[PDB]
Amino acid sequence: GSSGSSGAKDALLLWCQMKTAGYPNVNVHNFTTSWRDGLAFNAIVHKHRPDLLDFESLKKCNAHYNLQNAFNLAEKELGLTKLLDPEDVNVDQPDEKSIITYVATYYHYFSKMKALAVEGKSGPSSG
Repeated sequence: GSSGSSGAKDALLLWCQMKTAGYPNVNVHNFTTSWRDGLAFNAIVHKHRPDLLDFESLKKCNAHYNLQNAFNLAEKELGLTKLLDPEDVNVDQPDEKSIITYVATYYHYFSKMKALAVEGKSGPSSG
């Protein structure tokens, strides 16, 4: 029982889906059993910076690591605040609300850069 396309966390869900699409293994269908493994996160970055990590080297078995690595790499390179952990998220049915918030940063952040925008931020600076 479902028609058309309804939902609030769609704009984002679609974003990750489009990017992740590049890879077959990587698939963003939901916001719970999609980031539990880790690849998902290791798929968004690699896309922007294939240097940071080597998806090819990564494996679709280990999560605890694939998670911490992604959270770290970004928490260091990009400079995002680790809101979640590679152990907290890794679960049968994690809190989609606790994840959507994190992944939301990847979109906003990257978006800030040279890209389409309307009535947004003037991107401040300091240094």
